[PDB]
Amino acid sequence: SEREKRVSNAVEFLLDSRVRRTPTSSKVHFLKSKGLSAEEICEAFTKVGQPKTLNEIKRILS
Ligand SMILES: COc1ccc(CN2CCc3c(c(C(=O)NCc4ccccc4)nn3CCO)C2)c2ccccc12
Repeated sequence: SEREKRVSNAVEFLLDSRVRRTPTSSKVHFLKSKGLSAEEICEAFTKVGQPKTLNEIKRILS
C-alpha cells in the first residue's frame, strides 16, 4: 500500500546515521512534508526503536 510505502520510507530515513544526529522536531516536520500523518510518523519512530508519543508528534506539528 501507499501507506506502508510511506512508513517504510520513513523507517529507512530515520535509520540513516546523519539523520540520527538530527533533532526530532526537524525530522517530524520533514516527514509531514513527505505526506505522512502524525500516526504514520509515530509508527516509524517506534519501528526504529526511538519511540515518541503521538502527543509529542502532534505538538511538534501544531
Ligand atoms: C530532516 O533531516 C533531513 C532530511 C533529509 C536529508 C536527506 N536524506 C537523508 C537520507 C535519506 C533521505 C531519504 C528520503 O528523503 N527518502 C524519501 C522519503 C519519502 C517518504 C518518507 C520519508 C522519506 N531517505 N533516506 C535514507 C536512504 O537514502 C533523505 C537529511 C540528511 C541528513 C540529516 C538530515 C536530513
